[PDB]
Amino acid sequence: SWEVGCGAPVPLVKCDENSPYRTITGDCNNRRSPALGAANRALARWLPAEYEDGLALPFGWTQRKTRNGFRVPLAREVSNKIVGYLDEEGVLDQNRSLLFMQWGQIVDHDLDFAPETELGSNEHSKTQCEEYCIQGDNCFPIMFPKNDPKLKTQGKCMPFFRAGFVCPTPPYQSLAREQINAVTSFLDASLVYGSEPSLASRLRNLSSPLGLMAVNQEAWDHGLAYLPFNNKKPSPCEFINTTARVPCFLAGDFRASEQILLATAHTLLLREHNRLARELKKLNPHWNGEKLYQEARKILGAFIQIITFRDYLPIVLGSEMQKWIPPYQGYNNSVDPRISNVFTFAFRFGHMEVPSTVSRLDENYQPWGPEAELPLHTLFFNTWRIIKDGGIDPLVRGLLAKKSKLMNQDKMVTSELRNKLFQPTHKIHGFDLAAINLQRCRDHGMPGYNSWRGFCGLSQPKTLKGLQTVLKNKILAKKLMDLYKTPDNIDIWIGGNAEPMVERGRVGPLLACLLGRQFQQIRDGDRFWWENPGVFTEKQRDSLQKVSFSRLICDNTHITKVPLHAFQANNYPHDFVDCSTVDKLDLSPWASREN
Ligand code: HEM
Ligand SMILES: *[C@@H]1O[C@H](CO)[C@@H](O)[C@H](O)[C@H]1NC(C)=O
Ligand SMILES: [Ca+2]
Repeated sequence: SWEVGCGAPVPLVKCDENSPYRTITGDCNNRRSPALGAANRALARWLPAEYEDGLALPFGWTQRKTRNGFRVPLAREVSNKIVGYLDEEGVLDQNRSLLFMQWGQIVDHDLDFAPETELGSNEHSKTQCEEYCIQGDNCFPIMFPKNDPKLKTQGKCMPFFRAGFVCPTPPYQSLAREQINAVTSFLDASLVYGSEPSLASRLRNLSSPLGLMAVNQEAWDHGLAYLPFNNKKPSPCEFINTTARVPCFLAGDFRASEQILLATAHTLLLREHNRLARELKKLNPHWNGEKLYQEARKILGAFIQIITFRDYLPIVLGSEMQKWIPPYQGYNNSVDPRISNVFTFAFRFGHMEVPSTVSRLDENYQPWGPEAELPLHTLFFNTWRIIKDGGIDPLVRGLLAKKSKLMNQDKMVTSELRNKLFQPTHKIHGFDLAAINLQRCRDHGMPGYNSWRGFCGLSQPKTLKGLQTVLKNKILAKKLMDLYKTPDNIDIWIGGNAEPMVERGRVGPLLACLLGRQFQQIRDGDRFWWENPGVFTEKQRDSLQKVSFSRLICDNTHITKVPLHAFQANNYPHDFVDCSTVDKLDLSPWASREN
């Protein structure tokens, strides 16, 4: 028994139970427990942290200190030897649109962030990790292995800075290190509205009470809006093209301009807010700034939940779907809504669903222009290709008409992300998201692959032959064995993803367990789950049941041809239909039954 919460950042918790709306921070969702699921708290531990020194040192930190008697392979080496591949041909998912990937990142960003430590934004110390490759205090560089091509063109490591952790932050050493979650655990649309009341207000268009979200004043998208620019210099988005000089956007989530399609989806979501809001005033003139804001917010959340839970989850989890997430029975205030530390790694499967290129398509779903298809790496923190190069519409057409990468055991993560990732305050397009997941796994004190197979009630292979059988691959298992020398040491990110898919899923059984549990927990433990009676009306819930991503495009872009089932592989024109024939969101039940 160590205590009941460790809090020095528990920065004003006065509870109003009496609300028809969520807080911004997530506080006061569980009334019996007010801080459960709020942002700025520790990620839940489903299993105890496993650090090198028991407390907060990652496995791999001290050269001579092993895990279960072996050295841990270098993140980058696992990435070269197992994660890499060259041939992009035949890697596409024939049953998933590119929107299946992108929705995944939307939801992941609504659910969790564990951002790098904040005890250094303008010091030597920062560039000391990029420049000198010195394992330090929160600097934990990713070292290149003997044979690595990057040694020839980049230096000795990739810079990497340990995730933040709760309570102290300037010097710490007493209980087990627990990483923070800076977003709300609830599927709430916090990526559109922010998780802090500070940021939540800054994004609002206060200058008039129409419950509108603050839009971009310097540019437009033919009559349609953009997110406002974040004006913080220096700017990663300005850095990628000094001539076009377009900054990153300002969203309720800071990751929004990471890659162009993320920024597109975010863009659609704000347009829905405002659309929704305006349709409301054209119903209710009585309402003031808040009631319109909050009431569209509330609708934005439910749509997020319905799309994720009705359209998205069933094709991630497949046969395992109703096993982990059975039909809803209502809010269970005994359920734990917090995101587990492990989930923030399990949902990284999405990393293998990302293809090497992104296309703009025109009105006929043909190759927009002479640069239709762009390599993914040029789109990190790329906001200029939207504003100065077409709007979001051809990219959205892409999202429908194009396919996600299918995860593949001999072809795991495209080199766009594996060799050419762009990171802010780093000058080069040369990072490795895989190596970085793996460093991160260890950073976060993740129990290895068998602790999680155990936790999921699954077999624990102890030998190569064991692993071949589970992974159903003789080759991969062997390389995993050579690198790790016990399946107890396999990093959860790589072992869960190496597993073969379940029937009509896109993850293997261990991930479906980790994912399934977590999504069940975010539905059941949520007082404001759209389907929890008391949140909307019999009638309000009947309109909601009509919302489709297809519709969201229709009413928020100048696209007018869309498929029914946005998430599967859809080819023009045999799978498309007009905006016309697509059930819209009938907003009447939100008409004030008051004068
Ligand atoms: C090109 C598209 C994507 C890019 C560029 C990208 C990039 C990144 C980066 C830079 C990080 C932080 C890594 C670290 O420092 O630990 C990250 C983390 C993460 N990624 Fe992605 N990612 C992409 C797509 C996706 C998809 C499709 C999913 C899910 C389906 C996903 C899920 C996650 C999650 C859950 C985290 C951890 C978030 C946290 O809790 O801190 N990503 N990704
Ligand atoms: C908010 O909306 C009003 C009315 O549509 C508009 O005039 C104003 O420019 C908007 N403000 C911002 C900051 O987006
Ligand atoms: Ca959230």
